Amino acid sequence: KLLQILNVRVVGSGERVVVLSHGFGTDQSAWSRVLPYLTRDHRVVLYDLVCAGSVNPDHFDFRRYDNLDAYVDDLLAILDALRIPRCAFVGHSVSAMIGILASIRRPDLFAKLVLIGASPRFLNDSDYHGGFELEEIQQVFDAMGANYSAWATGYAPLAVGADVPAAVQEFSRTLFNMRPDISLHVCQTVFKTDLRGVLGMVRAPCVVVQTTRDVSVPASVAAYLKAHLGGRTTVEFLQTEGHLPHLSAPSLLAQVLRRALARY
Repeated sequence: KLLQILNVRVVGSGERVVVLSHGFGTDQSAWSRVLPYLTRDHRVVLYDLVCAGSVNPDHFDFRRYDNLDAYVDDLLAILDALRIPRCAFVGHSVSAMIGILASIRRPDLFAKLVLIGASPRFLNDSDYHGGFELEEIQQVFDAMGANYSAWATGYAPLAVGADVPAAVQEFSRTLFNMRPDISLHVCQTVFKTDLRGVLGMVRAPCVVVQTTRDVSVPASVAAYLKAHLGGRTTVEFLQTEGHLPHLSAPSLLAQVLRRALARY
């Protein structure tokens, strides 16, 4: 059931497998523009997180998906159902956290991680800059609960960051496709997640994709990830602004993805 439930699609050709895992407010269609740069050389696995608007809301279990380990379970179950013992994994935002956790759970399964819009912790801590004070994100959660449409309209251009109207429109499309209570819930789950303690346990090589400015990811986070991840970690600097380079700068991003996924 799982493969149909999370809209799993496998495209491309080859024995080298790459998983593309999207972030909050999008579904797998967010990968559509970078996808042609990968499918000649790779077998590409796409799926929707259970919280995506493109997934039947009937399947969203608030109790089960109260932590990211439940999302990791879905990812591993998909790869097991597809009989894929080794892959590269590209994760955006919450999916970068899912990827880190998954690579610790199953080290031999993930040959390489590519992390986009990525952070081990979005809340500030003493001297650790995550990007948000507790009070800041609580204000966001208040706004999301009070009027989701109004909040979403305001957030979309901030997330896209660069002045790219088409990307703002497209991100807004899938952001509005989410049921507001599910949206709030997944955001809360992300903001109570703290992977700093386990970064040292990762052994997979890792590419961290950094843009010039990300409303949710301070510039210092990439070097922090490089410093504390336990595998070989390279920061790739993308010369463009925003949290969603696969939507707003797919050309810049695809060439980095090509390099990162050429061999693993």
